[PDB]
Amino acid sequence: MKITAIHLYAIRLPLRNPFVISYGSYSDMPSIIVKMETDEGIIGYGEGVADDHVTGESWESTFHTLKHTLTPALIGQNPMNIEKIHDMMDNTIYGVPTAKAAIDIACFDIMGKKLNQPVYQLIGGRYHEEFPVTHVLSIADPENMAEEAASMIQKGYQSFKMKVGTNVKEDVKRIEAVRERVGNDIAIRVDVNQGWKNSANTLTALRSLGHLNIDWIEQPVIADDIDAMAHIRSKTDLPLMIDEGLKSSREMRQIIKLEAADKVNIKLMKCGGIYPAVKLAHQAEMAGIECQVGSMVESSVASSAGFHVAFSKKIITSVELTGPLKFTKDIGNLHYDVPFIRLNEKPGLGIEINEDTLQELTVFQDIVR
Amino acid sequence: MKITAIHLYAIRLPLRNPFVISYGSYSDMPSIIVKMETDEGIIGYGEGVADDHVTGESWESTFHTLKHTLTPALIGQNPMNIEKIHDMMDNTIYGVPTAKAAIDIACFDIMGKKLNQPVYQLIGGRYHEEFPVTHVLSIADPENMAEEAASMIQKGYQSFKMKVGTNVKEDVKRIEAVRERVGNDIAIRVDVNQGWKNSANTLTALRSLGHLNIDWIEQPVIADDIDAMAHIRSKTDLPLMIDEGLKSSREMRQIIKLEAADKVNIKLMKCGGIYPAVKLAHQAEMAGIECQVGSMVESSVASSAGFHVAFSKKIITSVELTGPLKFTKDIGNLHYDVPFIRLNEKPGLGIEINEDTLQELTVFQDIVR
Amino acid sequence: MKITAIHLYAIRLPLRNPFVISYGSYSDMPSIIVKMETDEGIIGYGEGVADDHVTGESWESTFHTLKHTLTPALIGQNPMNIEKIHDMMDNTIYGVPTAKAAIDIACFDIMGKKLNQPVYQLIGGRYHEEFPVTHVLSIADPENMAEEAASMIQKGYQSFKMKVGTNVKEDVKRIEAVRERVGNDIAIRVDVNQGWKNSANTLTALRSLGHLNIDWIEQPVIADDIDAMAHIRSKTDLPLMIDEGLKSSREMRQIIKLEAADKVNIKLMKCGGIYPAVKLAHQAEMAGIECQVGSMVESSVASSAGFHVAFSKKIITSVELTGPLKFTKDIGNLHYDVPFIRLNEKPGLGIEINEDTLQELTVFQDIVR
Amino acid sequence: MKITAIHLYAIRLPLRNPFVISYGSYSDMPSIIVKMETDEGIIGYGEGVADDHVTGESWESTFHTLKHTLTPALIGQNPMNIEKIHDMMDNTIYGVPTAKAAIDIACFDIMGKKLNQPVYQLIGGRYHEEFPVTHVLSIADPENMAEEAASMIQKGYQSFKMKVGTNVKEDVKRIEAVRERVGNDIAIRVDVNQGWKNSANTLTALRSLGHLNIDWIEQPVIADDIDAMAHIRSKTDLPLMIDEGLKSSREMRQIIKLEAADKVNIKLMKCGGIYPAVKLAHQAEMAGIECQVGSMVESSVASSAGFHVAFSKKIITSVELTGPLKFTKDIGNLHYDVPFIRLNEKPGLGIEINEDTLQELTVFQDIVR
Ligand SMILES: [Mg+2]
Ligand SMILES: [Mg+2]
Ligand SMILES: [Mg+2]
Ligand SMILES: [Mg+2]
Repeated sequence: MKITAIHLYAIRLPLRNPFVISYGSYSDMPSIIVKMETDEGIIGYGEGVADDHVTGESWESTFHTLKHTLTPALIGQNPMNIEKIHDMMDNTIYGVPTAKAAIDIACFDIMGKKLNQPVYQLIGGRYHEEFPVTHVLSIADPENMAEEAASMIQKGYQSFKMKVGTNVKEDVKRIEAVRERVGNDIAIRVDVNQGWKNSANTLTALRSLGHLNIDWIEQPVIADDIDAMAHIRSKTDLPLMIDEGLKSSREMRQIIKLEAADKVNIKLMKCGGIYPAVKLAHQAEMAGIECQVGSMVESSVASSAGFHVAFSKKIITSVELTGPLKFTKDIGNLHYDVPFIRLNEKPGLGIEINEDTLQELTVFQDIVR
Repeated sequence: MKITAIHLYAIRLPLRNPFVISYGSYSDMPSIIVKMETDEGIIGYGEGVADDHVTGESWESTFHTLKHTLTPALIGQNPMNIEKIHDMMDNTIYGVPTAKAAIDIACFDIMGKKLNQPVYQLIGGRYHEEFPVTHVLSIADPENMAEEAASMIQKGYQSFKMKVGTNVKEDVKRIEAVRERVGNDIAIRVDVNQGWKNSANTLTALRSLGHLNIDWIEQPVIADDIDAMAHIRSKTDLPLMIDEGLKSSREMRQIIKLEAADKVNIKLMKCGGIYPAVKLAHQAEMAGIECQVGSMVESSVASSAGFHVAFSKKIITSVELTGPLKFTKDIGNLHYDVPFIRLNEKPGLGIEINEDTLQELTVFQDIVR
Repeated sequence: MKITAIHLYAIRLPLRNPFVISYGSYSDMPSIIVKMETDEGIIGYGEGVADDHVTGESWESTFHTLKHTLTPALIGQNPMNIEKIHDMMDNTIYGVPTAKAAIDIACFDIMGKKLNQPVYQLIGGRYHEEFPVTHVLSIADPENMAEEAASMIQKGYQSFKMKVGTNVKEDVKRIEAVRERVGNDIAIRVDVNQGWKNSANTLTALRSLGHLNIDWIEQPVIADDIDAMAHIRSKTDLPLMIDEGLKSSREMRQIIKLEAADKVNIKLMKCGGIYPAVKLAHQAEMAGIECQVGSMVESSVASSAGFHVAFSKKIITSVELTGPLKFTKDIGNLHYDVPFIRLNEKPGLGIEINEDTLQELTVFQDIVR
Repeated sequence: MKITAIHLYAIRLPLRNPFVISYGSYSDMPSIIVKMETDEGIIGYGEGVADDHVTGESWESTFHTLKHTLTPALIGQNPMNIEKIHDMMDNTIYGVPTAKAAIDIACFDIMGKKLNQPVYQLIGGRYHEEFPVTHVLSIADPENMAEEAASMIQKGYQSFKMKVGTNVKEDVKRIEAVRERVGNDIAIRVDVNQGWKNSANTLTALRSLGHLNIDWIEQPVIADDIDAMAHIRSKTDLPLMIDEGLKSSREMRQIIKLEAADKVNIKLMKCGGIYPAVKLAHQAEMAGIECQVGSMVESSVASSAGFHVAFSKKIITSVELTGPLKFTKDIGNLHYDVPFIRLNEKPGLGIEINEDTLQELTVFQDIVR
């Protein structure tokens, strides 16, 4: 098989409400979509949604490194040889995981369609039947968050994720707020997106959260400080999860060596797609580190890609890909049986792309052959 | 898909000459072959060749743990879900990698045949085109080994592996013997199969081998002593490879933590097959540890299984599966283009089993449904 | 002071001869030039030359992250507050050191012009009077390199840098070749640009280079493996320098902690400019790690920026910015008194930009206000 | 530019009230002032206030090492080359940070005046707009301290620093005293100036201070024991700050290596001035250690010098230079907008020296040319 052409679509996925986190507010979500054509007529879709604050890739920058750097080197290349495809990309350019993920995903889509089989079947088979979905509450006021949780509660939701990290004294204020508001049977996990910066602030915050029964604290310090994470872990009994601090096997190695975390948040956009994500899961498994497959706010394309990885691995015990249900328009149709996700048995990503929706969301595009 | 029956064949592969190593001599090679039947009529072949001295599994013991423990729990199970298949096996019994490998291989064979694709395509695609084959010289006298190398030299062979480990003063005697005999362009690697026992003996031996230009020393100390391996590595500039010291991710973790080796020898029979072997490769990759896929003396069935793993991974840079060309009868037809191995494009293991040869080599058998 | 506009020029600097290294060959050098305008009429020039293989930034990608991400956030911002400028950039996007360097340099140019003083005066004053220039010999055949050195020898050159890393047995072949060719008074340093990959290969190579009197070995293993670097350093007496393995303070911290190197190669394009480079020098100083300011093949703009950092710091003992003398056309006029570099006393970068040359080299451009 | 002469003034700054700490009581504050003259008519002021108990420098000793050792070697030297100036001083004499600070400050004053720009503009630009000022309560009785805080409370003050360290059982007595007295919104930090000596006493004291909500504990053990500091940090969740334990990069390196502190108190008098202080800030930044610029009780001269460093660095988050507002007479006019400090835009230290006040406070003097 040979790649004959690659279409690049710089689109914008509309959000029902502004997504608010520690380092920024989002009114919508820019994304790069790729359509990969092969000499065998089989086509695959991939997606790259860049987060400037995490991987240093932007919407426009990703579009262009795909256009001028990665795609030209991929024409004529075989999408069935995933290891080879990644070797070529890594050799032509270092890093740029989001751009590489977009290509990786399309290759697996093509692979699955070609073998008339869902992606998870190409990376280990199906292991999970379903995963519960947890509702992420954007940074809001103590009662505005306690309330948004009250609503989702009466819709089946069993667990929530509170985004905090503006001010320790305030973030705490919001926690017991929703904890009290939802009883003591609703699971609660908190993500501070580096908001507490260092171990001193973090440890101070944690002493005020021991009675609230939090499942785990996610990335409390700045991404680059894995050392701080290990120091925190040495003085607290609250499970710790690393997110921005983990991108590729490079930091995975450090996390294992320093025993910096109880769990890691793997995101296709941080490591370069399905294949690299599988490698991370295998690495985390060796050290008994539990994994989660999270994501940037992504369309059905990347989201399903993430679920396929999740559904195929026993070490992946939680999932956080809810972009498709935050947008008012999606170019794909990944179906959620809220409060659960179950994958169908369809080939490739098991998704259908609405050409009309894609085209109306496209701000600019190009084709490379 | 569902497993409907599993046939177990306890066979014996005849050897052209006695295979001699540090802890034993072999006149032939006992092996367990498995034929897996599915409700879809698709059949797969797997193989388990036990080495009592390495994994504590024997020919008969493997046959029986397969018959009474593993196979009954696998009937009705789906061979397409490799992760699930291994989860079931691990849950019913700990360890027993050789027995599990036999089942793992048959599942991949079925998977490949089902998707009309070679195994390597299911675990990363094709990465390598070919690998050079190195000739293993069994433990013999200084001139008997120097000679056997002289022969293979004039047949294309570019690299050899000397099996040593009876007596340091003697093993050394054999090395310069063949080194001198073959010039200084022929690659030479030495495997002592734990023969030197500890770091003191090993370090003494190594000082007498610095001028001979050896590619690497393989497993010089007793398997369980990873610490000794790291100590040796701290005081020598000769690359070190761990073989018997590595079986599953359990020791891989220790090897990475202690920086005990430059390279590892992965064998499907030590870790439980293709899937576990792929996980080891990914783990070794995180630490920059080069991998080799070696083997016990195996028929075409396990041997091809090993090659499929090797051919799909950039981190695997050398290969050592030469059983098919040491036997006078093989139940399979894996083709070697000595001094190279190249895999064909056929589905599954890309091999054909000669029922007649299988049956004449079978000493006893059973079927489980 | 306020930034009123920023012009972006995607140019291409023509090379007299192809620049060859371990991971690629260059016929010319793509670069992004920035012209920063202020409400006070003072203008500054900056430059960003991306190396896809090191920081994962490309020519086009850098142009765009500058255009759509960094520059819009900088309009109205004060270029005199360098710490503030960097805070703004880091807050809007993570990494992207080459793009940030382009802006950093223009700000210092403006700062120097504004205070009618050379850049080095704004970062510690002048410390060095001059630095010797060493000639870099691109990867060639053993005698083609021995020869190119013979030539430069009779032009004043006192030290050379051999680019190697294709094959250990070959790279070595080239070393004694030029060493023998130039006597034993000519300094020789070797850069393998990750070519030997790991410590095993590296240590093997090093034993064959002990008699050649090499000043230091530069980045012998893959960038991400700082651990391998420390392991190598524990078993060799040859000074080691880290290049690609060092980008920002993030790896500097690791290098210090693990004692992975004797010296580091700081490049404005890897850390984000003059200010971050000064911080690295201060950090390296705390651990007694000697520094060198090297570079990507850059025009007079970034090259002088690098020299200003070098000339102001006692801890920086060698310099490697020779792009201006490899090009057949330069947009600036940095003057080299081969075999030495001395900086003038002119304000800012102390350079003059030839508008005509800039414009003829520009492939595409834009302006942001 | 060239230094033509250096005037040394041994003065005494009168204190409104006796300053009491763990290891001594002060009725006034001896200080050494330097006036540096250049061939360009530009003059700069510097200051050195020695603390015998911290750096082993005394009022008279500093005056003389300046007179007979440092100044003679500086005549004819260029004050614009700060890196060079420090190299010369370090080469002529080791340590003596207070004496060197006095010279360092005058050089920056001259530099700023020469470039008609404030000092902070020469070391990174302006980053901060203002810093809150915290009121330091000298060692007194439990109610005498609770009271002094009650007063300052009704003057805008938002945070206080309690000097303790005479007796654990007593020091604690004073803490809840003022904590109770000022409510739970007033920030409180405690400095024991080595008073608890070791980790045993310290850890015992800390268990009795967990409920009082202290921002951080400063230097609880003897200066030289960085190990004790790390041990304490391993068993407490209270942020720890090192003061006397930190002087130059020498101990900064140790603090980073052993993870001995959450924050450090940088003082120009302990490291040799503005330039060395900036280097410490950059070093602390690499490890994510927060910095504070504190001081000995200093006049407007050194105090402004300290603020210029503070205002230019994001890593410096708190400030403690309140000498100008403890004296009844100051030779300078640094203006405080209690409870805040904001620096003006004037060149150099942005201060004016009252010759008459200087002269009446001078006990003895000399001039060196
Ligand atoms: Mg997160
Ligand atoms: Mg072996
Ligand atoms: Mg280099
Ligand atoms: Mg203090």
